[PDB]
Amino acid sequence: SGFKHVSHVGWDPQNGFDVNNLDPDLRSLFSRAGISEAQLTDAETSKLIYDFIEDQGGLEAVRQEMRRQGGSGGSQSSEGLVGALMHVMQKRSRAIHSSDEGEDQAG
Repeated sequence: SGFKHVSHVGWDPQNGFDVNNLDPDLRSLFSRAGISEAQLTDAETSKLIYDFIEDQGGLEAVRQEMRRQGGSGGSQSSEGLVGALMHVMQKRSRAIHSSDEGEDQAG
């Protein structure tokens, strides 16, 4: 009782997620959720993101469910876990993968 469970993701905390070597199953999820590689490579967003894969049953559950979520209802896999992750992404409060070229909130 009270045992910990580690998900075999193998993501980097400094570099972020290996979007360059991510699986078409899990990588597709982030895309469906409107998550750009910039967020997958961000140490901050990377942490909250991969953590979601743990709630979905781990990396194995993602690729696994992605296959199971491609038959029931419609046919396209996305209407489900993608909805949850979409919320997790909102856990940043103001995380926007944008570039400040000359903006200023204060005026």
